[PDB]
Amino acid sequence: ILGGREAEAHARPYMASVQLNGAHLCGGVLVAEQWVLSAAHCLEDAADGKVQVLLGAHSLSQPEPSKRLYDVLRAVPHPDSQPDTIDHDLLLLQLSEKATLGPAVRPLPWQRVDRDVAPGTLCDVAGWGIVNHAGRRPDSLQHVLLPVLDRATCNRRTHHDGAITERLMCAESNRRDSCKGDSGGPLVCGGVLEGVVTSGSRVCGNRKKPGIYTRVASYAAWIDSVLA
Ligand SMILES: NCc1cccc(NC(=O)c2cccc3[nH]c(C(N)=O)cc23)c1
Repeated sequence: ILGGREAEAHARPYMASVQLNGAHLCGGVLVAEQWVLSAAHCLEDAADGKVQVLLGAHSLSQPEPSKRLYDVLRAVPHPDSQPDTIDHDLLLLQLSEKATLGPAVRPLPWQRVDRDVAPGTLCDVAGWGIVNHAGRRPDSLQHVLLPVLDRATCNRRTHHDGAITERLMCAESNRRDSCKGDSGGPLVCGGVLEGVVTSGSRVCGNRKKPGIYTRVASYAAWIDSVLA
């Protein structure tokens, strides 16, 4: 997160750190007792490495009673996702067993009504991604409140030039933004999961390149099929 602050420890119990060989790689969101939603581009070129999900965490390195690293039984990228596109950038990870729930580990209700979030709605995005242009990684969870950018402004030639489909949403990227290591994390609006961070457009903190988030309501049938 660029231009954010340190999050209140365990105040976002749905927050997951998706790891590869013991290192934070991507953000994630606990959507059911045994399922973590993330971005498909995260699993890209990971084929061989060990993927785990860390739940109940604030600090990536320090011991916390609620912290628990889970192994992954199944990694389910969206069938229509592809390395060279920003579309269908979703991944579902099935934990080895149901997560032990509590005040610091809880799934987040997610949006099932396929209608746009109002322009300007303030949404929360959290992550352990880079915090400056040099690439400094925070040990603890960061967050920023970002206003939703209307799709038409986002689709301007000066911005993402028609790449924002009805299945994608934007949020302002002026100084405050999600960045590398924040992909797969949640965009939460009015206490409900609305979007998943995509690294589709890679630049961070440039207002002419808004943040792109995959709309979970647009993939409601896919999420339900995988969990079934
Ligand atoms: N709000 C904009 C936003 C949100 C989330 C992530 C990103 N930017 C990246 O993730 C990124 C950046 C640079 C090199 C990179 N290399 C790779 C890689 N090999 O996976 C990713 C990146 C941008």
